[PDB]
Amino acid sequence: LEDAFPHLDLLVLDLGGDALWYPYAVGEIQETITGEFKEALPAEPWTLMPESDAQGKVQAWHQRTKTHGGYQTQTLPADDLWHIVINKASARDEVGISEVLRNKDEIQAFKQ
Amino acid sequence: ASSTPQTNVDSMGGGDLTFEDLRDIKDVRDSGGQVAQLMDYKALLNFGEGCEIHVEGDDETKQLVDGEPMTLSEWLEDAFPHLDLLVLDLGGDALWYPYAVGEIQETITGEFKEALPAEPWTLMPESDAQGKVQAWHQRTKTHGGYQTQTLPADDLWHIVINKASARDEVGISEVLRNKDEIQAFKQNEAAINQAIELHGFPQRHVKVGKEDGAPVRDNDLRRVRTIFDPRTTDANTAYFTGQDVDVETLEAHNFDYSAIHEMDMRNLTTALGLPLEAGNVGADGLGSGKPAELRFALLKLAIKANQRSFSVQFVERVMRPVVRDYSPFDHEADIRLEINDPLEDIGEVADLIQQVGDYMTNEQVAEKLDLPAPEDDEVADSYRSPADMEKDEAGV
Amino acid sequence: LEDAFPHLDLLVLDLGGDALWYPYAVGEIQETITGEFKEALPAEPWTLMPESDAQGKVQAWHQRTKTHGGYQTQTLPADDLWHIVINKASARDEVGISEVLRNKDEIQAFKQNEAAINQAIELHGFPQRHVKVGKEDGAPVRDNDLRRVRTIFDPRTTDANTAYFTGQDVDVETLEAHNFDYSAIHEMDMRNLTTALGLPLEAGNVGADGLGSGKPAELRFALLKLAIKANQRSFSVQFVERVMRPVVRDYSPFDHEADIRLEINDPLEDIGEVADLIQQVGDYMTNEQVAEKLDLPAPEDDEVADSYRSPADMEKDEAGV
Amino acid sequence: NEAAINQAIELHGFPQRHVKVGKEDGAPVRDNDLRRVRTIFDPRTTDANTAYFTGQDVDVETLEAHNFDYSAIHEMDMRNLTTALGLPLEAGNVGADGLGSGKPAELRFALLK
Amino acid sequence: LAIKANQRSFSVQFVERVMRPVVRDYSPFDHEADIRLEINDPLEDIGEVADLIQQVGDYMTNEQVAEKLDLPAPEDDEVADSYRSPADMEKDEAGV
Ligand SMILES: [Mg+2]
Repeated sequence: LEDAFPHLDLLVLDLGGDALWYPYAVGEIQETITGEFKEALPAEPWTLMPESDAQGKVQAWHQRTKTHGGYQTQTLPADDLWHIVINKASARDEVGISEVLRNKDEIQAFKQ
Repeated sequence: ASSTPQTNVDSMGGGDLTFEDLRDIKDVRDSGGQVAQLMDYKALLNFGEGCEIHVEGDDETKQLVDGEPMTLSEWLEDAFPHLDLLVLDLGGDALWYPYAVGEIQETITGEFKEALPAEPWTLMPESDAQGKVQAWHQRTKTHGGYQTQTLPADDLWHIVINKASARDEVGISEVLRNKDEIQAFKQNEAAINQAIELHGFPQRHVKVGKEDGAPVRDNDLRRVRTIFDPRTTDANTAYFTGQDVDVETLEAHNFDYSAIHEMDMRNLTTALGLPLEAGNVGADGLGSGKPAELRFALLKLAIKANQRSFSVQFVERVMRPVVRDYSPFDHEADIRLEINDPLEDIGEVADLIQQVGDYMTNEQVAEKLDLPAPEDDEVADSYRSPADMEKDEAGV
Repeated sequence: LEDAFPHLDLLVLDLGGDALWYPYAVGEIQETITGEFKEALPAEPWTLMPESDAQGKVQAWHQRTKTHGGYQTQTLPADDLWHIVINKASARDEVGISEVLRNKDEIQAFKQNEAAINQAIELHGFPQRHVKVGKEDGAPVRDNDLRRVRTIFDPRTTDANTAYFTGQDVDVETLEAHNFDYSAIHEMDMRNLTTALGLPLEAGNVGADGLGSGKPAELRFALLKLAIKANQRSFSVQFVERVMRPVVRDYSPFDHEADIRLEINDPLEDIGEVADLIQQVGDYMTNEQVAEKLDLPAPEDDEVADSYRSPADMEKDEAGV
Repeated sequence: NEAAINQAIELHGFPQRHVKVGKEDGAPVRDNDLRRVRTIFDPRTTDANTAYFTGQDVDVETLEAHNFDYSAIHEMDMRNLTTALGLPLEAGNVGADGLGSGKPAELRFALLK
Repeated sequence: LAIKANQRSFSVQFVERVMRPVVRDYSPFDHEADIRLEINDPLEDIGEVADLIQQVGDYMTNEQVAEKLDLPAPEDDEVADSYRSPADMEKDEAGV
């Protein structure tokens, strides 16, 4: 595991930072061409949103990204992404709460 | 005596709280700001330091679970791996809401999966003449409307920290209880913010014309507004005028918003049972000596009471049913869940162990010091240090 | 008894809390269907009141409880309930005093002064803007005229750095925040309430000069500890007599006339001070006395428990032997 | 003295609003006229950040909170009562200068014992 | 306390959703093993830990001392498992 995740300190700070700012940290598992493990690749959390079933489990991920003055869109299955939620509404919440959007009023009050 | 309560229990058939009231608790909890952070701090003090499972006579329980020897404690630790997270989630819910409520979940194979917390604002209990919960009524949002369902109380479990009485199976929300202090705080906060905008900053007043002189009209003031516009003014602008232009200041008008904040925070913290210090507010004479000892003692006593209430109900309503239904072990065993003291100082424990370690078995020392007890039973059971036994054994 | 009453810590806090709020704590003994002891079941003390004979002993219990928008009433014999009284008029009083009904005046005085402070902060804690329009002895200004001025100076649309341009006959005046010492009124109210309820002032998040240190502090905390002991002893005695001994008599093979004691722990005990004591005078204490003071299980071995020198010192001498 | 302090705090511990209507030596204002002014300045319906627009002949005066040392009166009352009942002053939640320390403290606690 | 709660929430989910799938899919090892990710305490004082080790080190195995002190554990198992200091074991082995 230490050989598989050599730079886990940096990854923990990146993902943990994302999960405090955003509702989730989210990313992929990447492979070498030979099919050995390359890395856990963090995705950009502002680009991705989850689609959930009736019991609140994430089934698909919807991505919007800027290119050439427009936006590309794609949908990805939940089967090959992974995600982490620090701030939850309830123990059943897989989508989570942004501390920024939660405290948006205090943030704008401060700035004003 | 008798096998049924012969005293009555003061509620059936109504004239206790609605789904709308349950969603008011949700709104306070998700609205953020200072109220939400204080009640989160309360949840962390009560439940955030984590857990430990004790079984009395645990070694006697040694049994092959699945071709491997386990004790009941070892089985329970495998059954509930993330009990620290569950304790904080359920404990937080039971402080905010009247209850924490949830299911038992099974793998398809029929082995135990988890105790699954439900969303407490979605569920309300239906109770009999003696106040026992017979059914649970759930309301949940989907597709711009509400689904409803009734579940029997036979396959849910629930935990109440805040009781009206020792017979109350429904409980009290601290948020709905202290709703007046919460709104009083929020209203005074809004009042201070609005007052700072109007009164915290000086404002320029330009008066044009001579007193008892020629009248100045609106179009005239438009040209003066252009000359004295704060938008285009810089720090070292100089003004040249005739005698009949007066530049006046609406001053910053003094009010002690700090004192109003301290009062609001004191009212709110005392109402929620936290010390004033949790609100980022200090007080004279209270920070030191026996005054400090008393207030931090009062806090630790409140934490112990909440912890014990939770421990007992969790063991009785979650763990014992799981041991009965999914385990080879005896469900009548002495299971205890202890929740750690958040304000424990290991330096004070270490001082105690130096002073009176000569009276403690090595396992009693290891328990206080939060370590695995010695592997060797005679070493665990003896009074002198394991290192002192080693140097004497090595000498011999 | 420990098996009969597993969660006695919770029961003690529930009943003891009730007996401080209410005149009494009251409840039933309950049986499993098989006839073994189930629990002591606290009743709701606001639902029950005692009926007493000429010598003040409770003969019957009268219960009133809400259901279906009305009240059920029933009478129960005193033979199968039990009750505990902390606050008494006299040592013959079996009915007791509510501290809340006793101190009702201080409670309502506190609440009224609190409400008054809150209302006074709303009116007087913040400056208010007073725009005065017209010349003194000038033309009169009417309500419709003031509506247009109100639009110019509206606090709702004003920002922090708004500038005002006027003729000479508009005056922007201020109702200042009018100073009153709400902090001192709060301290007085909290002092009155805490002293009435017997708590030290520090319990109310209020401090006081000269009281926080030295022999002044020692006295007030000693007074608090004495009050706690008295309440604890009263509860301990009555719980053993009215709950535990009947349970031992009716559901147990043991003798009910034994010396049962319930001790309730001291909330303000410092283990560091106990440890200091054990260093200084441990040479005069049996190992069981040390274990009791230090809140440990006593030694398993009787001669080790009964001896005066440390169990570790006995082990190193047995090891030397 | 306790009842006197309580009554005095209600009357004098809080500021009160005095709206004066009309010009001095001006037109007289009658009770029915003041009822409409009362409706405008009602402390019940007022909020903290209300603003007032008037002509020159409305004066919003304040009865200030009038200073008295109720703390000192309480200390005096408590000193009298505690000394009469033979308790130290500290039993009454009241402190005193110089008495909290040294041989002064030793004497009073010795007298109690 | 707030830091501990966030750390445990992250740790648990990272092991379950990232590490265990990787152990399953790309590794010869058993994915059902007891993996833990601990995230270090930012406000820990090593002086306080060193004070504690002086006072109650006589009750700690050498590996427990090494864990608290953020060192590699002793290479020799009986040295790691024993209670008295590795230096005290050495001076007794040397005396012998
Ligand atoms: Mg003219």
